[PDB]
Amino acid sequence: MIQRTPKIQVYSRHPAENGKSNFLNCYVSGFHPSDIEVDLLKNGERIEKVEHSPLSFSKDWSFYLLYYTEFTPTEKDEYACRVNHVTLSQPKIVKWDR
Repeated sequence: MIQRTPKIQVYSRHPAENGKSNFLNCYVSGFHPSDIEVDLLKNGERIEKVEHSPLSFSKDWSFYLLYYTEFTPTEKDEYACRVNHVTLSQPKIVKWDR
């Protein structure tokens, strides 16, 4: 039996340009077990309406998740990924570093 804490990377698909449409990713990698919750936050509020399913796979004992949503960066909007997992004593919030 193992427990492995996820690595969490938050990044835009392309170089961010204020007012230009883009995608914000959340790659959550190398975790075990597979049960997990991953949300995108905008100004501290949970993004609810995501069109695309996440891409999920295991290799083979680690799990991987790519969660992405369309967005248009602005100067004033702050984004963060929030992850909860058994390996975390409280939810982990990782800010998008633009």
